Amino acid sequence: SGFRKMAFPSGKVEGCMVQVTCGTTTLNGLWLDDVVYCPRHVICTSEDMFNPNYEDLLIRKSNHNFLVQAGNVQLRVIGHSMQNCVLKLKVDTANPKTPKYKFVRIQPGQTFSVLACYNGSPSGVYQCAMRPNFTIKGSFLNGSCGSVGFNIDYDCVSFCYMHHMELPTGVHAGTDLEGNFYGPFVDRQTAQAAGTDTTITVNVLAWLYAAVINGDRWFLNRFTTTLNDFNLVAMKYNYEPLTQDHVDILGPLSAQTGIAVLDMCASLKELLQNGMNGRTILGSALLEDEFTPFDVVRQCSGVTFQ
Amino acid sequence: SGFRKMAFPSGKVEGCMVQVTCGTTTLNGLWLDDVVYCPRHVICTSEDMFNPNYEDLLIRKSNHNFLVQAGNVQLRVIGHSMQNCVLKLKVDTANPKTPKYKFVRIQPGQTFSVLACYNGSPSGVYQCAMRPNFTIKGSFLNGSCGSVGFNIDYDCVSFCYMHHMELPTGVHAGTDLEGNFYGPFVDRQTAQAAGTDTTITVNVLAWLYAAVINGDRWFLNRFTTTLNDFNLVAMKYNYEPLTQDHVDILGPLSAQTGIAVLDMCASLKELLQNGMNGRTILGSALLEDEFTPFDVVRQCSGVTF
Repeated sequence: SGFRKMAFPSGKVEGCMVQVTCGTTTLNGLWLDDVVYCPRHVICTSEDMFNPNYEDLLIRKSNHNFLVQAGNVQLRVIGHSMQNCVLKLKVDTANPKTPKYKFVRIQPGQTFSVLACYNGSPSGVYQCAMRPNFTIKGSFLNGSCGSVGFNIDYDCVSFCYMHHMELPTGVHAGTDLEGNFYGPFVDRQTAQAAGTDTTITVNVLAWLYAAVINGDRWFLNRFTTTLNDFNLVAMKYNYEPLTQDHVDILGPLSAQTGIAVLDMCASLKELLQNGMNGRTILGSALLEDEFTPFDVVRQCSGVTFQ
Repeated sequence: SGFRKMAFPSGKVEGCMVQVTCGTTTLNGLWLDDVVYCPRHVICTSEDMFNPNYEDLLIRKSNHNFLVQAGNVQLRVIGHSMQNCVLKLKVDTANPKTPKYKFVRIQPGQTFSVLACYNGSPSGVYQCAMRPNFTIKGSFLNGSCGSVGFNIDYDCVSFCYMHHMELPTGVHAGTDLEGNFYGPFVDRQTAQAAGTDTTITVNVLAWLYAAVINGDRWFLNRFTTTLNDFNLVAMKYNYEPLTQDHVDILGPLSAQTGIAVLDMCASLKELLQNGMNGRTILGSALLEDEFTPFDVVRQCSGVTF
């Protein structure tokens, strides 16, 4: 039994983390084949960041202005290029530890694992979720730029995030591996803020499904509700509106458990209206929204008696 | 900024996970050099898990039935012994991916990362804590036996746990890498009752220091209490007694935040008697006791490996 917020084994990503130094700035880079991917603001100074002209500043830089370090081995940059907000550095030797990979762009509400790195070396791994405001509630410090987010399916590592900056509220923003930011954010020292964040309602119900599988069931009631009568009650507590695809994606869990989707929503309303009465669901006094229904199936397993 | 329940990088441990198949029973092994560590009940069938005479069942076991596989390669076992509750198979090929390692036994209250494996393939990594009742609140399915726990210091992987069994309440019991079970448990799928689980007090205090660093300081009071009067309220709330050795460990955290160790104990006494009044500390309305003082310094400093 048991249920934990679980990350993927970070082995295949550690074999691709290098150290990129341009001038006085040092962040992390992703070494795949003979290319090193890193945030493009590595070429800027603290004064350039207030209004960077990335095309001009990259024109001035040369190949020998980029020190790529794979631990103690110097990596020779034989060409530099740019793609949106990601700098691509061609090197002489291909990474022998390159895994089967693919670049993907996730949707808000999904989950992935972050390998926090500093100076090219890993510090830890945790499980994140792309929030509806296209931010992540990560754990990053100075020098953590270049850290990547990923999901591992079978043997393929689906890279989906590259850290870039932290917002005034302490949350984090980044890009996909093709250089496109998640949200309305830019890599410029300008006034920026995360939008209003809504709770991922489809994830909260999958979390409540995992609790019934794991024995916790005090929140279950005998009453019911309708979708419209639920979609409006949740807006007072700032939850995402439950779409039909959200009710449908909670299907495999509904069959594994035997509690229809509309029945689980009713128990959620009582917990938002009258609180949890000080009790705990899976050891959490709050309602968790960073488990996708796929993560619940991947961990709780469970069978469906067709 | 930010603060997450963060697990160690599992790279140096994945390259050590192999598969061990004896009979129809298959679990995971730990390949270090030319020795494969795994729970000894790989010799047991699912029916012989009630009360097995392991030494007798091992006397009738053979090396050619001991299958060890790393990926596609099959490892040839040249010998086998038994240390307490752990099988030690001797294979021919030394593990080339062997990291600098060490075997340690941890105390109640310490943390470590668990690498859940199935059929020798790692599947997930998460941070866990050795509970005071010597159990762990882990996530294990059928086939997770042999999954190991570990910490990392410098380049040395400090192995400290090996999964063996699941208990009735859902908690899990295991041994160190020398075979000795943690707590009053045995490798027998019988009625084993985990004792009363108390709360790790020093880990909650360290978790409060991380809250002050990350902009959560409403619970900080001006009152002060003694170490004796602090344990008074703790015993009535099922918390471990805070010894002087705990105060000295919280020293570096006390210096960084300019808050006295006992001043934080006064902030904790109010949170125990009066709750938190619908407030959340670091995004949690419950006191988190699975963050050691080192774990707070490790995350808030960006310590790498």
